[PDB]
Parts: sequence; structure tokens; C-alpha cells
Amino acid sequence: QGGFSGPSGSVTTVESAKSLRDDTWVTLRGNIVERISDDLYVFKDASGTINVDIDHKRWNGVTVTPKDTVEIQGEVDKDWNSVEIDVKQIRKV
Repeated sequence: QGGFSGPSGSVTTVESAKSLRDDTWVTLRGNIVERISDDLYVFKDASGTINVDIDHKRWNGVTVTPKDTVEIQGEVDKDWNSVEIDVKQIRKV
């Protein structure tokens, strides 16, 4: 009961992503609405909000504001005290 969780079409809701197991690959769509600290941002979709970690290298020349719909792909990082998405890719849509 193991395998690769990663890219090879489904967009998951923020609220349900919070329920997934640690180390699960997800794609979400929504808006980045606030920067909370170094590399930590708040991502919101119609179902809820979740914190996302976006390293400086993920932007790739793209400027994103809260009005931009963006698609993010990365891993659910869940610990005893937190759930966040470690973002591998962000693109505007």
C-alpha cells in the first residue's frame, strides 16, 4: 500500500486538502490573499483557507496579487500542530 504521490488533472478543495494525509500531492486553485512571514502565505478558495510555503524561486518572473486566480501544486505537509502546502509550482489562471 505505497507508491509515488506526485505529477504524471484533479483540483482539490482547500477544505478537503486539510484532511489528507501528510505527504500527499495536491493541486489547488484560488487566491493568495496575505503574506504571513518569510515564504508563508495564506491561500483561499471558496471552501476555506490554508497556509502555503512558496520559496522565492517559485515565482519565476510572475507577479501575483490577491485578485489573481492561481493554480498551485505541491505536497500536503501535516504535523501535529499544522497543515500547510509546500508549493512546487504556482501559475496564474
